[PDB]
Amino acid sequence: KFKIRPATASDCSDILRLIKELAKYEYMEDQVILTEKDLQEDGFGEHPFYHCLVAEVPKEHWTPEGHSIVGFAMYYFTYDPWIGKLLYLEDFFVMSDYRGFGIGSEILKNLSQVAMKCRCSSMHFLVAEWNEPSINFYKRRGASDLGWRLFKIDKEYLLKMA
Amino acid sequence: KFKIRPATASDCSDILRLIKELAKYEYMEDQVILTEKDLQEDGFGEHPFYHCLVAEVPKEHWTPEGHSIVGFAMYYFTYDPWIGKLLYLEDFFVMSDYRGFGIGSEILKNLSQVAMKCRCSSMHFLVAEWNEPSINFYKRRGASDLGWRLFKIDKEYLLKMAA
Ligand SMILES: CC(C)(COP(=O)(O)OP(=O)(O)OC[C@H]1O[C@@H](n2cnc3c(N)ncnc32)[C@H](O)[C@@H]1OP(=O)(O)O)[C@@H](O)C(=O)NCCC(=O)NCCS
Ligand SMILES: CC(C)(COP(=O)(O)OP(=O)(O)OC[C@H]1O[C@@H](n2cnc3c(N)ncnc32)[C@H](O)[C@@H]1OP(=O)(O)O)[C@@H](O)C(=O)NCCC(=O)NCCS
Repeated sequence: KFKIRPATASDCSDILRLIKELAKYEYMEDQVILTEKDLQEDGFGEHPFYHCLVAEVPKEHWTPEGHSIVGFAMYYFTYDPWIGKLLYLEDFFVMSDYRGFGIGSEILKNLSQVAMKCRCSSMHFLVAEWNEPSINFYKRRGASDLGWRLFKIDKEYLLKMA
Repeated sequence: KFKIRPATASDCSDILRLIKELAKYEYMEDQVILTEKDLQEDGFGEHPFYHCLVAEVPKEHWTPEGHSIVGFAMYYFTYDPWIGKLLYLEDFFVMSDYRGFGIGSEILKNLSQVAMKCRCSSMHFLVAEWNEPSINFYKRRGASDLGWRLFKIDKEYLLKMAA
């Protein structure tokens, strides 16, 4: 019905499409500046900066536009000074017409295996307070709630400090 | 006076000490379940899960207990699906007796050099919202302030799903 597997270079175009689809639930699609080239260069070179799992369905189940990828998860490893290695889930999305069949659960299942393989102590991720569905989805699977502010110094200034 | 250089498996004992001295300010130096072994394996094994810059002072300026490492920065690369790779500064600390001389600024110049090398579009990090001097310390360096809820799925549960 569907296969959850590691992403490949040729999946990048599908990954970009879903990232954007995910940005429509935030009403900021125009905010995505990454291209298929950036994704290939950043995820499939010598040193990947991210890792991806995708959901591929059979031909008689592709989208009308002809896409074979209907879901994905983007993640990377982070480190915590107190407990160590963590698996950080950055994005997680399943297209509308492909929800309810267990794709999301299968993806989380593969993410858990990647985590145990990493010897990671936990998997962390963000969830919008207003997206109850995703909340109840994660809660039923062991997730639990976990005063600082995120600052940013752009290249502009970084280059100056250098 | 001082020198900032990348860490080595040898400095892990000192990195741990600084991690704990920082946690002390919150009386939570017992929350640190990490040991020198972990930092060495996680940091200098086949795959580095973090990177550290240490501040080293000459024997003339060692500490009462005789340590040459008076500060560090722990970082790793992250990714944002909208803009790309970022350099994420996880921890940044300098022993109290040693701040004010320019060690932190030196560490930031190096992190900046790493960010330019990675060709990272930005460096993210957490700042205590209530901390005014800190905020401005960063705002003076080009820093600018940026309803989500942080969740975690611990090991027990990950093991359930993975089997
Ligand atoms: C949360 C999300 C990422 C998980 O992906 P998914 O592929 O659908 O995942 P799964 O197929 O394994 O099932 C997830 C859930 O949908 C719920 N579900 C399945 N069929 C459903 C239906 N017909 N009506 C309402 N909920 C339903 C399930 O109860 C299940 O959560 P639970 O096992 O913790 O009770 C995705 O469902 C989503 O973006 N949801 C937003 C809200 C929405 O589309 N509603 C869910 C209807 S299926
Ligand atoms: C934040 C921190 C890392 C900065 O490092 P540091 O060693 O103090 O770094 P610096 O000495 O370069 O601090 C810069 C300041 O010291 C003084 N300073 C630095 N070099 C100087 C020089 N050559 N001449 C005169 N003053 C100087 C200045 O007032 C200067 O502030 P400015 O650069 O905005 O004008 C350090 O204060 C610390 O570890 N924080 C406190 C511990 C804590 O609770 N925080 C950790 C959470 S991140």
